[PDB]
Amino acid sequence: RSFFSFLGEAFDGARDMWRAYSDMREANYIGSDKYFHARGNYDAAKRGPGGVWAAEAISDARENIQRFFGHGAEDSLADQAANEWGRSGKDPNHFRPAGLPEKY
Amino acid sequence: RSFFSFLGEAFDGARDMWRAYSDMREANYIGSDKYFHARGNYDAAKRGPGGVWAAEAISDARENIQRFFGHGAEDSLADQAANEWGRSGKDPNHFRPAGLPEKY
Amino acid sequence: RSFFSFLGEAFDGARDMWRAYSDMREANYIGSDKYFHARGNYDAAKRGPGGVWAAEAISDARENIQRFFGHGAEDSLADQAANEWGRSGKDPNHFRPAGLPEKY
Amino acid sequence: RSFFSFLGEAFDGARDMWRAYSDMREANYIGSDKYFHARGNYDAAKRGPGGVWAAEAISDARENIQRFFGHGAEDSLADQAANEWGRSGKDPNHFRPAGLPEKY
Amino acid sequence: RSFFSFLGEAFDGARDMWRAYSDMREANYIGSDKYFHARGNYDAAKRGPGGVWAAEAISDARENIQRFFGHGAEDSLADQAANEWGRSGKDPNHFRPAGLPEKY
Amino acid sequence: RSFFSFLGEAFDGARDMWRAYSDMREANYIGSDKYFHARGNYDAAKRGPGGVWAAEAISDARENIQRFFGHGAEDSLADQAANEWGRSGKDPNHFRPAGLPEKY
Repeated sequence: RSFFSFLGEAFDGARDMWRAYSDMREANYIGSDKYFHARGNYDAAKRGPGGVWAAEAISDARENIQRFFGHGAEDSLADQAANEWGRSGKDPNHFRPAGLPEKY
Repeated sequence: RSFFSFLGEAFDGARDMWRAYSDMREANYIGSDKYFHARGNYDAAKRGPGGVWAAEAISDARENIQRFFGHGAEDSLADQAANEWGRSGKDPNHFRPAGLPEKY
Repeated sequence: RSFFSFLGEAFDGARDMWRAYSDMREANYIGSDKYFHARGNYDAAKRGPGGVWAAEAISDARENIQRFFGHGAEDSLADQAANEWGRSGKDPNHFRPAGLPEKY
Repeated sequence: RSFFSFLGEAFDGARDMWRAYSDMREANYIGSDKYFHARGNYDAAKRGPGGVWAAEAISDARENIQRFFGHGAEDSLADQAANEWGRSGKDPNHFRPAGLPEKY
Repeated sequence: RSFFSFLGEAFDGARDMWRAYSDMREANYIGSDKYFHARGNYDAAKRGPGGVWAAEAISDARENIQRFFGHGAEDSLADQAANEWGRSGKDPNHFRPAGLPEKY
Repeated sequence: RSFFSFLGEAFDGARDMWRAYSDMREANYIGSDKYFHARGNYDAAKRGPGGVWAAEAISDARENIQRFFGHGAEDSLADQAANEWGRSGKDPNHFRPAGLPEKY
């Protein structure tokens, strides 16, 4: 039964990762990147082990795709630290920009 | 226009990775793991950059999921080397088991 | 980065279009067609350019499928005007039936 | 038009069935199985005929997959009765565990 | 590891079931229904246990959807026997119509 | 029953449209655009009415997405004529470049 739960946690983790980027686009707040990268990872990790796995799979692929197209080396490191913070169960609101609406 | 090719190459790379594991199940040949972990990576990489990205995203996730459930540390390293060989465009038949049918 | 945002806006636009028809079925209000056709298009357009594109792709296909099966010519024109109203950022509540619940 | 509505009801029924198991994992309440099996089926059936069809397709497949892996015969019968109760429009809260949060 | 094979066998079984109906539409041979309802079940079952499960899940849903729309009771029984024959690994060409092309 | 064939023809038409662009990337032949924009439309239309509908839905969306990103007005017209030729069941090899391999 644990395998089927792990997969459900993974798809749910995938949806929470998607929700973070969907919200990032909606907010349109400059310098919110770190907050949503931590939140999607935090939410996915909260689903369980499948969520942790899905968040890491999605974060690594995103980082690699941006790298290929022209995303700066130092800029990728900041994205990497924000993902790890959330995934480790630490508070995403740590990277929260001051004027971001309560919904996010 | 290079962005859509990249995505098409990625989905195609994803299908070639799927095809490798689908074939691995069909063959039912003991030792295969490596050859196939490397055929899928070779075929996906051949699609273009999107295929390389998709093969790596899929290989890393597979390795991590196997690790969580109970796959041995040394056993994962062999799977890792096999994936890299194929993805780098080197010949997969290098890891080919002697009694494997021509179709694979 | 704009291409990846355009695709996210498109999938989100696709979900908002789906949500409009899902809600239309739930409400079961006679003569609500115009309201939900405008709302799904309005919501999708609000996501951004990807949403505008997805709303138009979905609206054109829906109109063409109904035409093939037996939907009246004049009946299609009313569906067409309602989609355009919403997509152009104009208020969907313009086509709102008087006894429709607040949730919709 | 009824066929397209039946399919929309089915996908929506599929989502309500998924939502029940996603919620079951979130709650982590022991002996909640019956409640969520009835709720997902009740919610899906409420969508319409497509929802009834999708709930039954999903419930039968779930029951068969668990049977193959090692789920007890008597244990499957309890899962079967809970699915039927909900699908028939009877109150899921009938199987509600006393300390389960209001959201579920 | 038997869990992932089961899922891969299921998706592959799902594709073989799809392929049977896709081919049924292509052939446009009157009487086919049975042979094809049984070729798809045979191919899916050949994938392994996941394929058997997927063929049965797909066959039961198809039978139920056809029943709701207006498919005759006696007509459903013939479809039921044809599915079982294939799924049990028996030769599908048993129900083969005389003038059906070699590709099918 | 004509409704399910229509949907199956549509998904199959969608796959044939995908196959055309997947092949276009593989070939890497300069000028192809048209032949392929017309092979996919021909193959999809051959599936039946669902295929015709899916080819048109896909062709219109592709044309609109290309327009938004920076595709020239005159360049879009050539893509439009090529799609119509194929979809109308006329021979795609009409736009075939002289040095294109036999597989395509």
